[PDB]
Amino acid sequence: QATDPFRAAVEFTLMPMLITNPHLPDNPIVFANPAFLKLTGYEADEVMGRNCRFLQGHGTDPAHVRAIKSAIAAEKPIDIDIINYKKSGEAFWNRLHISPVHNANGRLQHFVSSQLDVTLELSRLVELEKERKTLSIETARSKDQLDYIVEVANIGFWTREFYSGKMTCSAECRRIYGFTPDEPVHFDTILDLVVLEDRMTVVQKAHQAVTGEPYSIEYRIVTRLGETRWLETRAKALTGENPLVLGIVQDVTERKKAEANKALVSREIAHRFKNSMAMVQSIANQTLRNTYDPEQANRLFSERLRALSQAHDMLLKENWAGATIQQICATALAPFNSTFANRIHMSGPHLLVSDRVTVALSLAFYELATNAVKYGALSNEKGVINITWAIMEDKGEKKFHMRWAESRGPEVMQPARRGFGQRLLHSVLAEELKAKCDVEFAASGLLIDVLAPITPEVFP
Amino acid sequence: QATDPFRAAVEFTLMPMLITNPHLPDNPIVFANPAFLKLTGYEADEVMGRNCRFLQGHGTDPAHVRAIKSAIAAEKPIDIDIINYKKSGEAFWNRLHISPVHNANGRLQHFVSSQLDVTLELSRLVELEKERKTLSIETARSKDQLDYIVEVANIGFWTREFYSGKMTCSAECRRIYGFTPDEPVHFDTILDLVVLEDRMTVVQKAHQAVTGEPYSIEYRIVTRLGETRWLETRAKALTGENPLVLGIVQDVTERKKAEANKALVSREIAHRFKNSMAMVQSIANQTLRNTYDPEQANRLFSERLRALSQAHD
Ligand SMILES: Cc1cc2nc3c(=O)[nH]c(=O)nc-3n(C[C@H](O)[C@H](O)[C@H](O)COP(=O)(O)O)c2cc1C
Ligand SMILES: Cc1cc2nc3c(=O)[nH]c(=O)nc-3n(C[C@H](O)[C@H](O)[C@H](O)COP(=O)(O)O)c2cc1C
Ligand SMILES: Nc1ncnc2c1ncn2[C@@H]1O[C@H](COP(=O)(O)OP(=O)(O)CP(=O)(O)O)[C@@H](O)[C@H]1O
Ligand SMILES: [Cl-]
Ligand SMILES: [Cl-]
Ligand SMILES: [Cl-]
Ligand SMILES: [Mg+2]
Repeated sequence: QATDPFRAAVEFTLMPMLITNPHLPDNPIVFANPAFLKLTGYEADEVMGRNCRFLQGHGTDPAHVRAIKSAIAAEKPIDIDIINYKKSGEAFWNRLHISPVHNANGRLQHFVSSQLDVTLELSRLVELEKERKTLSIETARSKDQLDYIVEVANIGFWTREFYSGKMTCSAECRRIYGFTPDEPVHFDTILDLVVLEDRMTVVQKAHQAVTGEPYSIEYRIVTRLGETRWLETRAKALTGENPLVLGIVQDVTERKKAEANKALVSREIAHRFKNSMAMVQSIANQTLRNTYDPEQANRLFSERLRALSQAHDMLLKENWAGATIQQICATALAPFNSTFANRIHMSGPHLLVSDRVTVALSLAFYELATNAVKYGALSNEKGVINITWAIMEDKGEKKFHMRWAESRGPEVMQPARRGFGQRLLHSVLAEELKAKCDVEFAASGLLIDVLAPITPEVFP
Repeated sequence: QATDPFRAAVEFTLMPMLITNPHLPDNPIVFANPAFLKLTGYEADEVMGRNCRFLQGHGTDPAHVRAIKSAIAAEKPIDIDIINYKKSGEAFWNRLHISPVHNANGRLQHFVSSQLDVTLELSRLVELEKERKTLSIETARSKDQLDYIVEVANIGFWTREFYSGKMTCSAECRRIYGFTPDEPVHFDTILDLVVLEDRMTVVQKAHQAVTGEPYSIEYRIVTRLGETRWLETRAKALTGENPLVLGIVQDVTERKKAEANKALVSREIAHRFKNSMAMVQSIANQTLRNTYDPEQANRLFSERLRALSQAHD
């Protein structure tokens, strides 16, 4: 009585469909629903008895055609897109969902398909690919930029799998350590380079990095070639699936090497000043004290400081490179040689002495000569002062020797005191040379002997 | 052995399809292609012998259900959209394409429908509109990771667009020069700090940067505040579409003038401390004329020697 409803499905549905017969020769379209003929534009008889192949053309990819024909003989289904041309020739994209109808025996008997004009994704490919290409070329620009800032500037780059301990070391990182460009790295291999003082800090931090919290370490290493390097390292664990700790490691040696030296400059200055400020600790200790002549004790102070400030300018012909005894023996004893012209004699080699001794020199020179004018040989008319110094030896060393000899003076009696010089000599002149100092009050003249081992804080 | 190619053509198509049986109570469903059990996620035994009504729900415009019930009654086709609900509960538009099946006399025997989801269709225009921006975010992610490394490693970085002359200056680069955190830098702002005796060298190899030939240069700048600084600039040229000149700069005013630093400091830490302590002790020159000044003229001097030893502690 009544028809088959499944034909009314394929007949009325707006989905273009097709049936073909692979027992008829060359698999011809036996059925074409009206939608397939609204899609293609051809007429009912024009698409019957022919093979679908007729929709292809010059732009139709002859590679897709192989893929379909392959599966048809395989008797397996196939989904694929291909170019087709409307009856008016207007090409479109045709998506084919092609399936093989088997019967009860298991032998093929029909092919069925569903066709769709998926020429909307054509503009979707042109949009998506044109953009996501120029955007992955935008990235390729900011790759080479980052890559270059790491060639230069030497930026190390390491990772540690927080769960397993797997490590990755970038080339600059391997360059910063003493590492072969391709040997395996673990926490192991790095810590074996950290100086023993700084190990427990590294361990405590590498076992701390569960917090996902950016830490920052400084630690020194000793490369496999004996070189020593300071390192800053900033890390920050990225929690997630495989928790990686990501770290930056850069070499900060030239900064550290130059920091801990620029402080050494102002370190000695803070030592050459609690010695020079406390140098006048003695110059004012004795001079303007409880004297019978506070008016003349500043006639003397301004004369013993006019000589200490002479012990500062000798270090200007040479950049504090000490001075020569040949120049200092002229520095402090040229004012005397005005009145006592050619009555003080200097004998010795052209030598060299550290600048923290050239100060205690031009004072002991100026002080002892002042003693010669008061009590000693530079007081009378025909007194003379003999200064001899020469490098010689006794107990195997190459030690230093000098003599203050006062000849043709007045007979030297004995001192009833032991004033400022007699300890300016034993205490801040012997402790300026590692010296063994001596004084004899011979009746003939003042005999002063000095003996100093060579330790280039005294003899450069 | 004689299977139907039509019974198999709907069997396999991806268009949801229904065939109902009006000559039965309630006009129930007696066929649903698997393309229907996907669209509604229901099992097989869950849509057979039950009216297509059961897909409707609480948000279904009833004036729609009226014209559908009306066309069914009058044996007409209908092409309408209606809000239906999946087995999950998803609120999705449903495009009903319904047709009558009139037998060989003109007598309503069957009803057929091809269902079309206009929620999976009308969303793919915004399912990859959210993909065009995932790939616009990976791009901005990589220009960021650059910016991120330049910060954490505190690196003085600069980029001169070779054609245009536009420049970008990293933070540390702007701190090395005497530069505002965000002032517009070009080549002038960097040259106006160069000392006269080094401008030619800066210029000579700033035009010699065209040929992708990496170059290093040292030169002095007098900062805006008066500080003099030595800088080593290592630069290059990436030749892509528009060539970017890549360059790094670091303050070396130390590895340079440290011979003079250590020297010309003692040349003034004694130049003005011999000069500076040779007169503060001329104050003991202005306290001595009476007696017992080693009792008060030292209470008027020892308060100046740790007034300078504490001015540096
Ligand atoms: C049911 C069915 C429908 C097909 N529909 C089309 C079609 O619409 N457009 C098309 O180019 N090819 C279609 N084909 C593929 C062609 O029929 C043919 O197989 C293709 O051109 C490759 O095979 P051939 O090299 O022997 O021609 C269809 C195939 C089958 C089995
Ligand atoms: C072939 C066919 C398919 C139908 N498919 C749906 C459907 O998918 N969703 C829906 O809400 N209604 C569908 N209907 C409509 C409902 O079954 C029915 O018309 C609705 O309940 C309104 O009639 P009523 O007031 O008697 O319930 C379909 C009707 C037919 C004849
Ligand atoms: N060149 C010399 N020749 C002989 N005797 C000397 C001498 N220099 C010092 N004396 C003797 O040693 C004593 C103390 O020597 P010293 O020079 O250290 O103190 P002083 O009396 O000169 C006070 P001040 O040293 O502060 O000027 C003198 O009084 C003197 O007897
Ligand atoms: Cl670490
Ligand atoms: Cl049936
Ligand atoms: Cl430049
Ligand atoms: Mg004396």
